[PDB]
Amino acid sequence: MKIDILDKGFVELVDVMGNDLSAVRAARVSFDEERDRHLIEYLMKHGHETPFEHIVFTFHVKAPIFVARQWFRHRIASYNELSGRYSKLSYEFYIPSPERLEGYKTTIPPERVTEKISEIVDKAYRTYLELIESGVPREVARIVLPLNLYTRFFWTVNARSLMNFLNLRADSHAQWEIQQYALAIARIFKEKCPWTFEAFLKYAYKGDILK
Amino acid sequence: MKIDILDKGFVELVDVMGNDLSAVRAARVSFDEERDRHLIEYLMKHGHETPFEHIVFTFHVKAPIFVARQWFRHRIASYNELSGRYSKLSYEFYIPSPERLEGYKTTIPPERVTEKISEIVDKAYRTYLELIESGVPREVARIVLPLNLYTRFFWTVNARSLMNFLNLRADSHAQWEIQQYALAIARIFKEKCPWTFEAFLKYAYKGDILK
Amino acid sequence: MKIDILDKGFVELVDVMGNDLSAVRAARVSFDEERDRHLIEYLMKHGHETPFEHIVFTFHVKAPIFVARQWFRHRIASYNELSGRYSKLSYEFYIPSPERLEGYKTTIPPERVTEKISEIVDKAYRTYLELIESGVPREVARIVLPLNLYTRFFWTVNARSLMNFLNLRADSHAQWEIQQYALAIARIFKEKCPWTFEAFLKYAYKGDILK
Amino acid sequence: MKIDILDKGFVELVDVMGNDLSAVRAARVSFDEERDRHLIEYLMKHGHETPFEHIVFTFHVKAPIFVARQWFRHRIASYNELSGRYSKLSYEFYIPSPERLEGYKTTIPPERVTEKISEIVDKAYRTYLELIESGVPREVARIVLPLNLYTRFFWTVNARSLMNFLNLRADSHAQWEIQQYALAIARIFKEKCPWTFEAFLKYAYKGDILK
Ligand SMILES: Cc1cc2nc3c(=O)[nH]c(=O)nc-3n(C[C@H](O)[C@H](O)[C@H](O)COP(=O)(O)OP(=O)(O)OC[C@H]3O[C@@H](n4cnc5c(N)ncnc54)[C@H](O)[C@@H]3O)c2cc1C
Ligand SMILES: Cc1cc2nc3c(=O)[nH]c(=O)nc-3n(C[C@H](O)[C@H](O)[C@H](O)COP(=O)(O)OP(=O)(O)OC[C@H]3O[C@@H](n4cnc5c(N)ncnc54)[C@H](O)[C@@H]3O)c2cc1C
Ligand SMILES: Cc1cc2nc3c(=O)[nH]c(=O)nc-3n(C[C@H](O)[C@H](O)[C@H](O)COP(=O)(O)OP(=O)(O)OC[C@H]3O[C@@H](n4cnc5c(N)ncnc54)[C@H](O)[C@@H]3O)c2cc1C
Ligand SMILES: Cc1cc2nc3c(=O)[nH]c(=O)nc-3n(C[C@H](O)[C@H](O)[C@H](O)COP(=O)(O)OP(=O)(O)OC[C@H]3O[C@@H](n4cnc5c(N)ncnc54)[C@H](O)[C@@H]3O)c2cc1C
Ligand SMILES: O=c1ccn([C@H]2C[C@H](O)[C@@H](COP(=O)(O)O)O2)c(=O)[nH]1
Ligand SMILES: O=c1ccn([C@H]2C[C@H](O)[C@@H](COP(=O)(O)O)O2)c(=O)[nH]1
Ligand SMILES: O=c1ccn([C@H]2C[C@H](O)[C@@H](COP(=O)(O)O)O2)c(=O)[nH]1
Ligand SMILES: O=c1ccn([C@H]2C[C@H](O)[C@@H](COP(=O)(O)O)O2)c(=O)[nH]1
Ligand SMILES: [Cl-]
Ligand SMILES: [Cl-]
Ligand SMILES: [Cl-]
Ligand SMILES: [Cl-]
Repeated sequence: MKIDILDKGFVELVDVMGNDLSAVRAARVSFDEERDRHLIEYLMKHGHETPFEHIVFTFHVKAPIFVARQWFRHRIASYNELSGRYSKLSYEFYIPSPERLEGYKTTIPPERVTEKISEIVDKAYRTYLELIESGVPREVARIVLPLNLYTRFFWTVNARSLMNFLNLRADSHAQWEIQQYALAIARIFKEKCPWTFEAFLKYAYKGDILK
Repeated sequence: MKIDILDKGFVELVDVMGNDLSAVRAARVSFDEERDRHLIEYLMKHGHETPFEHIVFTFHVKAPIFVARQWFRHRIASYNELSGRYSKLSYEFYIPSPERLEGYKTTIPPERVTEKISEIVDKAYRTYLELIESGVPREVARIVLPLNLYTRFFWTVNARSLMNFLNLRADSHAQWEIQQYALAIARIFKEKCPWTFEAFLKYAYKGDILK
Repeated sequence: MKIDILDKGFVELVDVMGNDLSAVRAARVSFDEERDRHLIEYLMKHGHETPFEHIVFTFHVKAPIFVARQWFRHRIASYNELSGRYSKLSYEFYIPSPERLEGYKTTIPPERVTEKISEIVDKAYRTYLELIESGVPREVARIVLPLNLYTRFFWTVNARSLMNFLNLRADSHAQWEIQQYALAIARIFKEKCPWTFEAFLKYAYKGDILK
Repeated sequence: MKIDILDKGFVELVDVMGNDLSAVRAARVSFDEERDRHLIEYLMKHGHETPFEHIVFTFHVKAPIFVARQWFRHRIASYNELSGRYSKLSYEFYIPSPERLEGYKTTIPPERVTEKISEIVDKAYRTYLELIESGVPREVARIVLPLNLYTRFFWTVNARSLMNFLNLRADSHAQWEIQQYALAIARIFKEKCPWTFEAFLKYAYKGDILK
């Protein structure tokens, strides 16, 4: 499962351990489907969340740095990210669509906002490359690059921590850009753990986007 | 893979996510085997441990309470255990073999130590059952049961946290009983992640039992 | 602040870092009291919990093993506990009061339950000491001791993790014995962080005992 | 204690809980100085690290985003940071000194590298302000700002996690800029916990800068 996000981003599921029944078993310490689903709903409605820690996902995510900065605040998870110390960074930036400013009256046209953002990221990358090609170490040269630069990372997260992520990021209070990533994560979670996901939405989910 | 431990215990692998290449990919943020193995050795010799967090195991363990008490100190992991509040606990106790006291001069024969331990656990269980059958709540009745009572749990742990567990518990300083569990865990880890395990032993393992 | 719990237990505050204003500052990234209290209520009502991580407590707790087993499931915290490998364990056991069985019809008198529990713990300790004095290693001898043995530990926990503890343990679903410890912890928390505590009760606390 | 770092940064100690004796007590589960220091050295030389979790610091740090990105990878800690969604961000950027490129042959003079970096950050901030003043939401406008923008955060971290931070960041392999922050953190740690710090350097510290 891979899902395009923003202009150049994505979320892809790399691997998964377990399923709805992993939670039921772990909860039972196990050596019918009606009862297994009822147990899942029971755990979720009563706040017994530890059984869902036995379901684990790994994702590969391509996202702008400002999104990754928010995402990496989720400590109960594992990350490995592309390094600007160790590699030349690619010319790939998130440029908002003109629809991104719908709702806001602006004293310059939304298409001109879009062009101003493109212009400055182009000048910044041009400076970065000039510095690199003059022998400035990569780890110093990259400091001129803007926060809308794309980066990539692997994320390994269990279903309990993923539910926390969805409560906080699949929600109107989160920045729109990370909401879009959260909606993709939710779609994948629903596909792999349908009983857990539906019970989550019904009983435990705290946000206001997923339905 | 299931391995008998002590007189009545076991360790069984329930599920696993990933393999040696999960660490190599996560480390590379990947979209030959000589080079993949060399990278693993490189990460291990230099202390780059986060890539190993993307390999995850779930075990089902049957162990005495005093062993479980030590094991559950490992916080960077997930546990679900049989409850003495919620179920009648089974008459199953760890009785040391007479060889357990080899090295120690004792003023009573090692076989008589073994019998004294059996005798007291029998009296304790008899009291527990008397209390249960008189209508004492299970959660109170069980408090008379000794620390050598067997319990069971599911344990979900990533390879980095598992390496920490092995450093501390597959080692002469750990209590012999948990060492035996750690040796089983190591065998399973070696089988599922041979490059990681061998690199761990060569470069990072801090204990004094595994070879 | 020290508070007696059960027959022989206690909870004592050893140290604390910070206060209500630590959360306000951390939240503001700070270089009036009406507004500082309003901010605390705001964070709590909206689920902004990370600012409360900057308030930290250390407690010294004396509790029976079966209570400690439940308590030590709280992973987002730090523990150091008395060792039965490293010391001779003291003859101190939790003996329920006869009022502990109020609500339950029992086919033996509650005072006789109390005596049966005393009798078995006395026999168990007598066996433990016999084994110790015959040269059995402490770490083996102790396995005959029951779960109502008292132990002692230091617990270092931040206010966010403490609120989670109180949601789960200051609640009717938790075992009565640990509820009594949780009520003491809550009293200390209220004393040291009154604005945070009152805002917690009003907006975020999930249990059904604290008022 | 406050220490200037880089051109415009700082590290300041806001609060601390405990001292060397907190570790000794927690380790002993306590109800002379020669022996207390010997215990600290003992714990450190043998890898008994949990007692140091009972010493906790809070710092206020002003650092460029690229430094903060590395720092916030340390998950076993607590953070609260200034938000570009919620505030107008200040015109403050890290401009490397010309000495930062000592060792590297560059095909443009180090002073001209310094000017090129200043020039691009000035153009970027000018764009950011133009967008803000045209009614673009702050959370979108800020995406044009470079990684050398200064940010500020509160960091609450225990001494065990701080030792891990120092092993990794007070070391030649870490980026020079974060090394400078780590050296300041080490100075503060040494001042507040001299026995722990000296024992750390002697027995456990894995880096190659602190002496
Ligand atoms: C709309 C929005 C606005 C935000 N604005 C800001 C801001 O202005 N500044 C800012 O710095 N941050 C901000 N954040 C980030 C926020 O403070 C958290 O870092 C982020 O939401 C991750 O949440 P978490 O701690 O629950 O997740 P994780 O770190 O994954 O933790 C998961 C759970 O584990 C527990 N936990 C983990 N570590 C600890 C610990 N050390 N102590 C106690 N419990 C722990 C908690 O129960 C937590 O819910 C914002 C987040 C959102 C959604
Ligand atoms: C031989 C032996 C004797 C022992 N004797 C005693 C004893 O007498 N009393 C006693 O109480 N305990 C004792 N322990 C338990 C020991 O104190 C640890 O709780 C246990 O070894 C788990 O280790 P850990 O913290 O590394 O593992 P985990 O808790 O899984 O943590 C893994 C890693 O995460 C980090 N970590 C996790 N949480 C935190 C945190 N809050 N702060 C900082 N870093 C964190 C550390 O880097 C740690 O190594 C003993 C252990 C051994 C092996
Ligand atoms: C009434 C009651 C009955 C119980 N019955 C049982 C039982 O029968 N069997 C049993 O095994 N346990 C039982 N428990 C224990 C329970 O499963 C938890 O271990 C305990 O409540 C601690 O909760 P916690 O994980 O929220 O706390 P902590 O471990 O302190 O974690 C705090 C927060 O950090 C987050 N967190 C920490 N680590 C992880 C992680 N690895 N992944 C995801 N999120 C994490 C979560 O947001 C969590 O709320 C019972 C608890 C209660 C209160
Ligand atoms: C020179 C250098 C280069 C780096 N290059 C890269 C890079 O190119 N890409 C990149 O993504 N990162 C990079 N890092 C970051 C690195 O991968 C770590 O995220 C960072 O060093 C924090 O280390 P930590 O996990 O030990 O600390 P913390 O996250 O604070 O954890 C402390 C300890 O707790 C334990 N721990 C905490 N959480 C878990 C968990 N979920 N599972 C198992 N154990 C856990 C471990 O014992 C750990 O040592 C680099 C770091 C350094 C110093
Ligand atoms: O919605 C938000 C706002 C802030 N932050 C965290 C991420 C950064 O560490 C810091 C500042 O982020 P921005 O507000 O600048 O995105 O707070 C989030 O995680 N989510
Ligand atoms: O080798 C040991 C010794 C102690 N402990 C922890 C477990 C308990 O929380 C406490 C006391 O354990 P015993 O020494 O009684 O086993 O310290 C361990 O984890 N391993
Ligand atoms: O109310 C409970 C019930 C269980 N447990 C955890 C503690 C043990 O690890 C295991 C079994 O505990 P008992 O139900 O036997 O107390 O589950 C709790 O933390 N709280
Ligand atoms: O020395 C380093 C290199 C990388 N990273 C982490 C931080 C980011 O999440 C990611 C990329 O950082 P840079 O290499 O671009 O600084 O890896 C570090 O923590 N320290
Ligand atoms: Cl490119
Ligand atoms: Cl049986
Ligand atoms: Cl005594
Ligand atoms: Cl300004």
